[PDB]
Amino acid sequence: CSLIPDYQRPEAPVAAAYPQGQAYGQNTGAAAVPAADIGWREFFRDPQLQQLIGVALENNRDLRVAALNVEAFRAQYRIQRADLFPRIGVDGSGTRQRLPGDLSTTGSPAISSQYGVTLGTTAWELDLFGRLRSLRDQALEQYLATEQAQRSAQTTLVASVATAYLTLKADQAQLQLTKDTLGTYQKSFDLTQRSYDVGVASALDLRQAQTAVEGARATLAQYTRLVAQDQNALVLLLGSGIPANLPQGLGLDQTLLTEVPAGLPSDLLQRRPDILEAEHQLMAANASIGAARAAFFPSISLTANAGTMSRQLSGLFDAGSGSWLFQPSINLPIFTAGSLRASLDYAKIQKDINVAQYEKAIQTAFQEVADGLAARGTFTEQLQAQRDLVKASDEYYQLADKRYRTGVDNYLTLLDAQRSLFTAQQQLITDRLNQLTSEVNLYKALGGGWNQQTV
Amino acid sequence: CSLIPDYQRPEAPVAAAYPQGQAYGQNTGAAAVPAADIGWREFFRDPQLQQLIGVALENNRDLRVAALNVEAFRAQYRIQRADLFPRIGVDGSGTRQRLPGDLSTTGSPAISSQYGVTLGTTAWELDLFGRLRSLRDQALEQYLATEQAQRSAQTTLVASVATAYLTLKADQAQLQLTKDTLGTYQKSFDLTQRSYDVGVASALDLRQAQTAVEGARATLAQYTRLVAQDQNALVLLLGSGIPANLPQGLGLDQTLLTEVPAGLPSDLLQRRPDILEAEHQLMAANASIGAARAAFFPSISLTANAGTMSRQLSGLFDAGSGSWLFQPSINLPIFTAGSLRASLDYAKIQKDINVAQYEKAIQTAFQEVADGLAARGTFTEQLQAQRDLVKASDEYYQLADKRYRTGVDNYLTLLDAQRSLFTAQQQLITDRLNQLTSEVNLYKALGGGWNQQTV
Amino acid sequence: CSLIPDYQRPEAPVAAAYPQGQAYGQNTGAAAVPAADIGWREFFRDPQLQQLIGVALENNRDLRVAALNVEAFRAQYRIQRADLFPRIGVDGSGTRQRLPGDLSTTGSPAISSQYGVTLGTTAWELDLFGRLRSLRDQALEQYLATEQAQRSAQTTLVASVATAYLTLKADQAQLQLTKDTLGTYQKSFDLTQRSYDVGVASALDLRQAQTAVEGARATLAQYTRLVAQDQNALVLLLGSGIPANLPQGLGLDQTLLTEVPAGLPSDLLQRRPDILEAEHQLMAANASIGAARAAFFPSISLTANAGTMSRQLSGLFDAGSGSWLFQPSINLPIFTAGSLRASLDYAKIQKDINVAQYEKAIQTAFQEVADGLAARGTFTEQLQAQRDLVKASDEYYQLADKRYRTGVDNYLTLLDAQRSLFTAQQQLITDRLNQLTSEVNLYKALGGGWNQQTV
Repeated sequence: CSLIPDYQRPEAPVAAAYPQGQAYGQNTGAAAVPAADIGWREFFRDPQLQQLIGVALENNRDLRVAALNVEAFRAQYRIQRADLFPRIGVDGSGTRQRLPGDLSTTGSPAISSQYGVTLGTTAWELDLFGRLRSLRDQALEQYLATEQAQRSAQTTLVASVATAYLTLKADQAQLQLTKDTLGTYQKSFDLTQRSYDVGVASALDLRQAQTAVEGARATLAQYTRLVAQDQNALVLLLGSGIPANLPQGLGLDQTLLTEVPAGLPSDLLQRRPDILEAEHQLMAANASIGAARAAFFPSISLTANAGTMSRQLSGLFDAGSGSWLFQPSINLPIFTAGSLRASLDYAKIQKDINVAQYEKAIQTAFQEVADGLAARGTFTEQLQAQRDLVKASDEYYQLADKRYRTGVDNYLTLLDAQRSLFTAQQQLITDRLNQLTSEVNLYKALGGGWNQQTV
Repeated sequence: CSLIPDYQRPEAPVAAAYPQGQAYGQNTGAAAVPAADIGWREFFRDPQLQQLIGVALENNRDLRVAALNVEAFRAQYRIQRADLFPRIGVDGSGTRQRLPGDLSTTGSPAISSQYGVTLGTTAWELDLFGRLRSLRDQALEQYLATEQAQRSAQTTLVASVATAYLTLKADQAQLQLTKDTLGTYQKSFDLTQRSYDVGVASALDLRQAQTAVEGARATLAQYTRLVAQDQNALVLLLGSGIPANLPQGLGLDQTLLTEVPAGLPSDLLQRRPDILEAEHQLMAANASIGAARAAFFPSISLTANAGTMSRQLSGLFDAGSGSWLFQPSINLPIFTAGSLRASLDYAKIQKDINVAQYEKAIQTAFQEVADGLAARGTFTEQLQAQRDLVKASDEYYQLADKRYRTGVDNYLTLLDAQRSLFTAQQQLITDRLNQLTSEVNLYKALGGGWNQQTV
Repeated sequence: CSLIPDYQRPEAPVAAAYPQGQAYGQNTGAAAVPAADIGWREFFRDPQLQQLIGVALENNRDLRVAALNVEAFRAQYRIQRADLFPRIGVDGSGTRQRLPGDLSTTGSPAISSQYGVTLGTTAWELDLFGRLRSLRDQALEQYLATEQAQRSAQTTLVASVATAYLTLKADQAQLQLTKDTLGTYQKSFDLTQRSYDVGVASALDLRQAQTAVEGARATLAQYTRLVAQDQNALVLLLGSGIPANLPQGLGLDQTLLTEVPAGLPSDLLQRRPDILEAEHQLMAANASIGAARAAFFPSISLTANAGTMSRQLSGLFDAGSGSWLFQPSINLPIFTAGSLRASLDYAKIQKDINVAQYEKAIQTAFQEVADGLAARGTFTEQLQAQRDLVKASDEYYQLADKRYRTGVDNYLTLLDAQRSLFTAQQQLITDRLNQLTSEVNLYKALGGGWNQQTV
């Protein structure tokens, strides 16, 4: 008979819907195609990024640690299930003891020798009241939790390598713009050096033009540092090196990522891997309270073995020398000092700390999906205002170019308009990077990318 | 007899007082009332913040994990001291053993059937040389360590909810100031648009106005994202949601928190939770070294049982047959080839490990008090300076408004004055936030967020 | 007869050499002297750092926790080694079994009595199959992992105290520069106050100069608290206080850190501490696989002791009551419930988990040293441009001073020049602190400071 108590899923401390406000959008209350049913291959529309996901799925090491830990706790489940069945094993035995004058059968102090080679089982208990079955349920549900933690490790891997490639892709263009700013500053210094060599400009404007080009060289070396360190932070996450068969990836000024419907706060509890990892931890916990409840009842321990036993070693086997042994045994405690009740209360509040950690996990998941929704609501006008800034500075630069080309104003104010346009382009790229980074983090927060394609 | 070592605390590696230089004002010497017994109701003078902390102490989840691990180690202590008392309980033994005729005293190979229920104890050990009571002392003192760890979890949770609420308030004030700057740039852009339509301002000034207003719209969208970010962080630190029954909270410029005395560096040794849990873990190691010392000495064991063992299938409770077994056992390990000596060495250097972790914890506590005392010593001479900057820019705007309403300068210079005044007020509130979060961290470092009221 | 499989270390997932491009430097061949054998007293060329880092290694406490954990696992190795040898001891006894009348040999209920002390071993198992030797190898190789985990802790402590001392010097230098800018701003303010009383300047330029002065006072205070905060970080990281007999340390203008040959990625597999730590964890699991495989085979347990037995305690010291006992009780399993194969492939995939840990640790080490190589190849051409900026601004200030002394521009343009020069010097101090912390992290990533001088 079993003794595991029943289970109801606890009411999460999440509210009814996602939070509303000036930052957020409007909720679509449908769950037709959720996020975890959308694979990463349809979500990411950059093919070299897709093969970087495909090579980081196979040549990583943290995902390998997780995918080996799931079969490690599968083996732990196999040994905790194997404790249920008996231990049929051949065990030899013998004795050569002297007995004194009072313990011997003869009366004179002499020795006696008895040897035994049998087959059977020692120190095994019959599971009649559900204890090792409860340990088996605890190990099974630890195995299920470890599988879901492997899924969580793959989601937090694919989000990290996606945002690492997005940071590297943005910083390539950052270096490309910083080289053009260095070119504009260098040509401004060349014009001020020509104006100093003839006599129009003094040395003060020459120094003030020189300090700007050394500032441009300093920040150029800074962005080369940051590009190289982000290449190293990417080649850590891939495990293997960057491949040489890269297809032509898309530009950063396009739609790299598709939109995902957020859904309801009750859509997390069925498909988010970390919170139902915590739910299977709670499953192991109430299997453990089912184990601790079975410590009160008696445990039928049966130690049976059948073989041969003889005094003489000259005869290995004989028809008479064959023997068996049965030995039934029951044991229930009567009056302890409370160690059974202390273990029962210990397992009960292990279940209680695991339900506390479960609802803490759903609170953290709801917090990260909530500020992911806030970023989805705000970047769609932040980046649009930044594009209007870019169009305004681009019209300013082309208007300054078409008033330079006639001949009204000199080339130095044209370089000033050009470096202002380049600063605006750098701000546009470092804001599009934050939009794509938080969208990848929202995709990880909803249900993550586990499967390859949709279902 | 018990043989745990006679204990004295290690001396605290600190200075005799807090450091004094240009940054630190002056230490206060002996505190009359210490920093620990100032509850969070007579310390946080904001009533809305007091209700927020009152929700966070009853709805957040890490506090529940710690405040149920305290009963987990209650149950661990109870089972560890219940191991000492005898485990009396009925058991029914038995042999159904075929026994060969050469082993038989009768002569023919026959069986023997002796089985019967019997009440008593199996392998009960007495700690008369003091190992089990030392393990009891170890379990009790690491239970007290987990008690102090629960107090540390509470006094970190109060500080975290306070810092989240203060960052949320400062971000709402920054949202209001940047919304005012966006309003002033729209009030500049429509004037520049009319000056472009009538023909005075060229299109370059119009593109500069578009540059300014789209930069301010991007900054407004960034801050209205970040308000929702830290609001969801406050939702996580509460556990529950924000209640709708709140009073009117205090502002930033008003006195939000009260004064707390620092004291000696010898108050952290008594009234700080992590130092006390390191101390009680050192206590538990000082009991484990006593267990390893008592492992040398003899450990006697008494096992006895009373019942019936009549040799019949149908005869169990028959008058005139009562089993009365009473077997003691002594033991003394003479030669162990360096196992028990290695166990005593291991327990002694575990005690040394806990001494090292105790002094590491007290130095981390000393440093996180000392940097907060440095911030309280010199942030006044920054806040007064930034307040004088805000006052100087305010009277600068008042003189620019006098020049405008007289009629000397146009409206755009008044908008530049409002730009400078809004930048000054934004710098003032982002410094007041740093002050308040640093002295909240100072109050957490002195260890006073535990109790509800004062003493 | 041991069953541990013979090992060869896994091939490195790193590439053939360090990566090269435009940011990286062109690497040399192999190392004449390796990076871990570079003189630790010869690497840091400051007097003060070299005298303070001995106090750092002698009085910091995570290093002491590691250097006591190495003795802890030495004692655990001695326990696991002494478990192989027998454990002989006085196995005392004594039985008083009031047996019923049907089981006693006389036919009447009587008292059965045995007594006596007995010297010898009990339940000791012969380790001729490689089980306890494999557990001894597991303990020995975890000891050898922790012995260089202590070296890794010493490495990161040396790197952390070097970065803390360098950021202390950099914050004191930029504190001095901020104090000089506060002096120049105060001179600008009282010149504008002198030019305000007689009526040359209105009450707008005076307010602008006043806002500049209070901005300087706020900046001076927020650098004073930063100096007092990282000095407290350094006095945490030393453990003891800063000593008073400090020799004069040479500043950031001269050289501080010698050149270190990086070498090859094959050189990193023999001298970096945590790589060999993961290799010894791998070998510990590769001994645990032999420990799991050695349970298929028949274990050879033995029980042997020799004592004197009698009916009463008066017949203990009796010539003719001596006896012995000799029980070779072997055992061998023939039917398990898959537990043996589960333990076998469980230890096999634990070996594969530690393989994945090892070739993840090499990837993290290669990422750290590749970041160091990028910084070493780029900070030279960053700071050459930055010192050209400082030289250009300095001779700009010299031209402005030789413009001022003849009396054609004000003192306020001289203060503009001093503003430019001091901002240039402050940016130079920050970039050189970046170079020094990146090169200290390179020295931590290659081989660390463990050898006290050049080996």
